[PDB]
Amino acid sequence: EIYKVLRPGDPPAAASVKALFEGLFFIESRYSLSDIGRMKLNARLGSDKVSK
DNA sequence: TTGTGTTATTGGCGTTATTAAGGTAACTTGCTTAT
Repeated sequence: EIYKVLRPGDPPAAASVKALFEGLFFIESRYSLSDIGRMKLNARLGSDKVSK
């Protein structure tokens, strides 16, 4: 369903969207917070139990 | 004023440098481009 939103009128596949999503937020060379987003989120939530 | 000397051009010629056309047979198979 997400893959429809991102690419409308694009017939989905089996082993394609599995790359799309996990590359949308979960690729170290595609998305980052660079020591600041991490700290400003941790302190905002307290959860040191996530690696800063 | 009429003779003998240029000339300026102007279609023909060739010459060739430049442009266009075509052909290889080891196997090769679906981005998305990012306030």
